[PDB]
Amino acid sequence: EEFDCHFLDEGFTAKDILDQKINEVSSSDDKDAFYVADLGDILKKHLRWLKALPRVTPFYAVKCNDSKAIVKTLAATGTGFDCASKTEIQLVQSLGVPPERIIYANPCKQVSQIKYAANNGVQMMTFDSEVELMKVARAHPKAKLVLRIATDDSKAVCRLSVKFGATLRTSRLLLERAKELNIDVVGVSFHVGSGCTDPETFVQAISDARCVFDMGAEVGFSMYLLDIGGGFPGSEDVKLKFEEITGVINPALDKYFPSDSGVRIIAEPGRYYVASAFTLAVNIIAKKIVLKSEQTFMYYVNDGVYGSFNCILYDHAHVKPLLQKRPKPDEKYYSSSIWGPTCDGLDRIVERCDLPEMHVGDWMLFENMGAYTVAAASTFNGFQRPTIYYVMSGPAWQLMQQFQN
Amino acid sequence: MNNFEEFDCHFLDEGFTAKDILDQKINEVSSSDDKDAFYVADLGDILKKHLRWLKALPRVTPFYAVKCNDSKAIVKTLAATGTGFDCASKTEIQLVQSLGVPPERIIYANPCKQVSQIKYAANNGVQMMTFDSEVELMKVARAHPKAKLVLRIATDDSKAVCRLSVKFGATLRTSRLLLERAKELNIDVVGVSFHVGSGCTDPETFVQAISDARCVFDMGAEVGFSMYLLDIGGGFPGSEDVKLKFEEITGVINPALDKYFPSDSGVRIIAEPGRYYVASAFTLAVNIIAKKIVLKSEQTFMYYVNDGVYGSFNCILYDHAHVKPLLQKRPKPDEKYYSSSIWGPTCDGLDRIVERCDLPEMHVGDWMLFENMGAYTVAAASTFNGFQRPTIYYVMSGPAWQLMQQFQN
Ligand SMILES: Cc1ncc(COP(=O)(O)O)c(CNOCCCN)c1O
Ligand SMILES: Cc1ncc(COP(=O)(O)O)c(CNOCCCN)c1O
Repeated sequence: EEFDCHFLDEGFTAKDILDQKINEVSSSDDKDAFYVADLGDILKKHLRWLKALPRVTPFYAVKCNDSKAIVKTLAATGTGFDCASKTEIQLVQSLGVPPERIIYANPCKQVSQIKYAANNGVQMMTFDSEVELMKVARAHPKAKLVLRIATDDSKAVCRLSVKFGATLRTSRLLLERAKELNIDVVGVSFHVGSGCTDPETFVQAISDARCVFDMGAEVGFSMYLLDIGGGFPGSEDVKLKFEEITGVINPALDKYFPSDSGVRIIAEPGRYYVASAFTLAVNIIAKKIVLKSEQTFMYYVNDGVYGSFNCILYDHAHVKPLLQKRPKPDEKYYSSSIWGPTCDGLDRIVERCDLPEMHVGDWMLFENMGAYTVAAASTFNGFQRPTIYYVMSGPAWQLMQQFQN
Repeated sequence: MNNFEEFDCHFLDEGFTAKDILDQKINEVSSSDDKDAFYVADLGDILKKHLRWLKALPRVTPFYAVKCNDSKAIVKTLAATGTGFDCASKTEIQLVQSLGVPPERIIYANPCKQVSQIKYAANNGVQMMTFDSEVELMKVARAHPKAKLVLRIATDDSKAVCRLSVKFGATLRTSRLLLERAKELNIDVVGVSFHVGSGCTDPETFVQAISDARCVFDMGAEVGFSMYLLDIGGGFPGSEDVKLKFEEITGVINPALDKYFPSDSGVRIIAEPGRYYVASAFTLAVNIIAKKIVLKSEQTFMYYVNDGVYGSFNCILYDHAHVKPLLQKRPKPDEKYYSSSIWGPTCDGLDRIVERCDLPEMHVGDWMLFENMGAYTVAAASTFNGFQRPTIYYVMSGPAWQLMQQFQN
C-alpha cells in the first residue's frame, strides 16, 4: 500500500473519497481506522510556497512524516530534504535524491552517523557546540558546517534549558574555534518553532543571522547559506496564517540578505507541506452512557494517544472531531468524551465536547492529521498503525510532471 | 557479545550478574566506532520473580500482561513456566498462540473490544473476556455468544500512579444491571475482575476491591449465575526501589482472600501482573553522543544520549516514570559533581530525559545505565526521527535454565 496510489476523479475531493469508502464498509464487520492522503494537496502547498517565498529553497523535514510516497512526491517536485539521522538519509537516497539536496540538520549527531553521512557524500551539517566541531574534525573533516543560532520562544514550557541554538557570544567563539581546526563554516541556521505567535520573531532571527554572518566575514569565512528553518502552519485552521508570516519574512530577507550579496536562502518546513494532506477516520468501537437527569457519553475509537494522537502529548496538538454524516440542525447534542483503544486511563483523545448521540460503527473524522502523527506512533497493546490510502488526481499528476520538467 | 535477536539467548556464567555482562559489552566496544544503546535482559530475573510469586500468592494463578513487554523471549520463558496470559488485542493473542499456548491459558482482558477482534477471539477458541458495559454485552451476544464473561468493576485508585478506573470498571449499581442484562441475552458470566491501578500506593485498595467482588458474586447468585473466577488484576511493583514492596501488598491480599473467597468455596483466583515480572529484568545502556558546557563561575553540563522520550523513555510521559542515571564505574568520593541535564537524540526540544541531576564531568563515548527499564518502555517506543530500537541481549544462567525445567515439569 506504501507505493500504491489511487486515481481521484474530476470533481472529487479527499472528503468525497473518505465518504465513499465509509459507505462501502457498512455491511462488513471490519472497520479499522484509516488515512486518506491527498498527494495533490502537497503539490498545492509547493506552488503556494514558490509564490510566497520565491527566494527560499524548501528542504522538507523528513521527521515530520517519513512516508515513502510523500518523499517520492516531494523529490519529484525538486525540493531538498532535511535529514536528522542515518535512516532518513538512507530513505531519501534510496528514492534517488543526490547528496547535494540533503542537509543533515541535527546539531548533536552520533559519531557513527556523521561517518555514515561522510561515506555517502552528505557534506552539509548543522552544529551549535565545540564538542560537535571536534567530532566533525575527526569524522567528516571536509564538511560544510552551518552554525545554528538560538531564537527566543517566549511561549515555550522550558525557557531556561534550550536544547539547541548558540547565542551570539558563543557563536563568535564557535567561529574562531572552527577557524583553528580548519573546518569550513558556510552559513547560519535558526528555528523559530511551530508555536510562533508573532512573525516579528523571524525578523529578529534574520537580523541575528546577519550579525553572525558579519562575524564569519571577520574570521575569514565565506558565508553564503541562510537556513530560516521551519514552523510554518500546515492548515488554514490557525490564527497566524502562512502568508502573514511570509509577508513579514520577505522584506527582512531583502533588507539583511539582498540577492546581490550572493546569499543562498533555504528553509526546513515540515508540517507546512503535509499537515492538511492527511485525514484520519476512526470507528467508534465502544460506548458508555453516564447519567449526571443529563445524559453524557463516553466513546471509544480505534486510534489513540499511543497511536496517531500521540501528537496530543508530543506536539501539543488540539484535535477537533468531525462527524462523517452531517447532523440535522435540530438534533440534540450531549456532553461527550472520546477515548483511545488501549487499557491506559490516560489514553483519552477529547476530554469534553458536544456531539449528537452516536453508535458503535459510526465514524469520526480528524482533519489536518499529517504532521507528527504516524511518524511517532507506537504499537502499544498490539494495535497496528492505520492503513494509509494515497490519492492523486490526473491534473495533480500533470503538475508534478511539469515540475520534473 | 554478538547476537545471531528475538530467539537468541546467551549463557550467563556462574558468579556473573547482568551488571557484569554490561561491563563486558562496554569494555569490548571501547575502541570500536559503533556505540548504539542496548538492553541486557536477564530471563533469570523473570524466573526468580515467578518463584517469588508462587511463594507469596500460592492461591493466585498469574496471567502475564503481555502489553507490559511483548518481547517474544519473555512470553516464551513465561509460557514454559506455565503462567497464563492477559491479552489486550488480536496481535497479542496471535503472539501467545504462536508460541504454543492453548486458549484456556489466555484471558482477553480488554473491556472495550472492537467487534472484529472479538470475532477473532471466538475464531481461535479464546472463551474468556472481560466487560464493563451493556453495549459490550450486545457485541458479545452478536459476535461470541458462547463466551465466558468476567465483569470488571471499578476501584478507588486515587493513590495509584496510573489511574485506570476513570476509563474502566463498573460500579456495584451498574454491575447489578449488567448481570441482569447478561441473563436476558443468555450470556454466561463466570466471575469478576478489577484493577487497583498500575503503581499501587495503598494496599487497602485491594481489600475494598475484594469485598466489592464478593458483593457482585452474590449478585450473580441471585440472578442464577455460578460465579467461580476472581481476577485481582495488576499494580504490583517490579523492583525493590519502591516504598510499597510486593510482600506487604501480598500480606494484605491473602487474609482478604481467605475471608471473602475461602478455598472450599471452589473459587479460582487469578491475577494480571505486568510490571512485576519484567521491570527489573531489563537494564538499558545509552551512550553520551554529545556534550555542552554552560557557564553560570559555576559549570553545568548538558549531555545528549542516543535514546529519548520517543524511544525507551516514553515511560517518562506515559508511565510517569522517574529515571535514575547510573555510572558504569561507581565514582570516587572526592570526584567533583556538577548540575547536569540529559537529553534524547531527537531534534525535539521536549526530548529531555533528566532535567537536573548531579554527575561528574563525563565525555562523549561514556555510557549511562538505567536499571528497572523492563516495564512500559520498549512496548511503547517509536522510531521517530528515524532512530532505531535498541538491541536487546537476552542472558540466562545454567541454574536459571534448570529452574525453568522444573517449572516446565
Ligand atoms: C531543525 C528543524 N527543522 C525543521 C523542523 C520542522 O519544523 P515544522 O515545520 O514541522 O514545525 C524541526 C522540528 N523540530 O521539532 C518539532 C517537534 C514537534 N513535536 C527542526 O528541529
Ligand atoms: C487490565 C490490566 N491488567 C494488567 C495491567 C498491568 O498492570 P501492572 O501489573 O503492569 O501494573 C494493566 C495496565 N494498564 O495500564 C497500564 C498503563 C501504564 N503506563 C491493565 O489495564
